[PDB]
Amino acid sequence: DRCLIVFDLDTKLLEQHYHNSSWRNGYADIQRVLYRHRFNNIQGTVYLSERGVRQAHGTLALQEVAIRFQWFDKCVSNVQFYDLSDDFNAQFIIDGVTQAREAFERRIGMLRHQLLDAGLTSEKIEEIIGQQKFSLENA
Repeated sequence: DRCLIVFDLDTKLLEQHYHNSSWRNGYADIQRVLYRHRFNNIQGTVYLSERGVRQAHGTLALQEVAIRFQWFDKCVSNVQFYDLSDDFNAQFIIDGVTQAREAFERRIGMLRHQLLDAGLTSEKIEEIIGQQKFSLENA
């Protein structure tokens, strides 16, 4: 109900999950949004919440998109927040946090000259950044 709709014959599992929720409407609400996304049955199903996309899961969905893609990990490192878009496949969602990373690689640069204006050297500007490995909350 939070991330996706399972539905299972186990009575205990229903009483527990489907005591204040819906597998049927939940599965309606699968379609209602895939319809909205102009989803072409490409693969998988998409499930939004009461809110839409969430900060948490949205970001959780990213760590999935890293299990699949290793190279994606730095982007997860470099992208903690990505405000998704309706009528856009996961495909596109992957290009945006790259776009985001690159952007965030632009913000690293500015603090790197703030270390050129500090006194550090060319190699040291590149040092302090990779040492902390710090990234913005809503990067």
